[PDB]
Amino acid sequence: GSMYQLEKEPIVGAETFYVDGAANRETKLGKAGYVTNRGRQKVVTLTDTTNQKTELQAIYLALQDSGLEVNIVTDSQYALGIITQWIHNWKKRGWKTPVKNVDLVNQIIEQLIKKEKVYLAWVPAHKGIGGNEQVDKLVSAGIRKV
Ligand SMILES: CC(=O)Nc1ccc(S(=O)(=O)N2CCN(C(=O)c3cc(O)c(O)c(O)c3)CC2)cc1
Ligand SMILES: [Mn+2]
Ligand SMILES: [Mn+2]
Ligand SMILES: [Zn+2]
Repeated sequence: GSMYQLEKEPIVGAETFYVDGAANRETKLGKAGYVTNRGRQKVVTLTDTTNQKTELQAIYLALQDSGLEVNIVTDSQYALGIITQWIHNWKKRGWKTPVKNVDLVNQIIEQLIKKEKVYLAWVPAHKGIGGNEQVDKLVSAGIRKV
């Protein structure tokens, strides 16, 4: 019962977007973006933003620049949770919409329901040479020390 059933496993064959965002509390400066396993990449700079906002902004960018079937890998538990919860709880009784970032999550759900299939997965932030590590370096540049 939702406006969409998110996939339970990654969509085989589909481009994978490793999304990430980072923000500085003291300046409200931040960056959001993605790298994909087909060579794509994009990073945007943001103002008046938060860390949880930039993570949502990266997911929005991934949905805007992807095809009808997309795999999205985030290290943001909040981003995954608030999107999955919004999907799972609709047109039902005891649903109070989130307070903060309500406009951003709304625009994300807008893009989401326009897709064939979407797989959204959480991974812990980690070190290495994988997708989450590359996009982290791109969005942390000038925002936070690595
Ligand atoms: C309330 C509760 O109990 N837990 C809870 C609540 C919110 C979150 S969080 O919103 O996901 N938050 C976790 C700490 N951060 C990173 O560690 C991080 C690491 C990165 O490498 C990175 O690229 C990145 O964008 C962020 C920022 C994001 C996590 C757990
Ligand atoms: Mn992240
Ligand atoms: Mn990171
Ligand atoms: Zn400003």
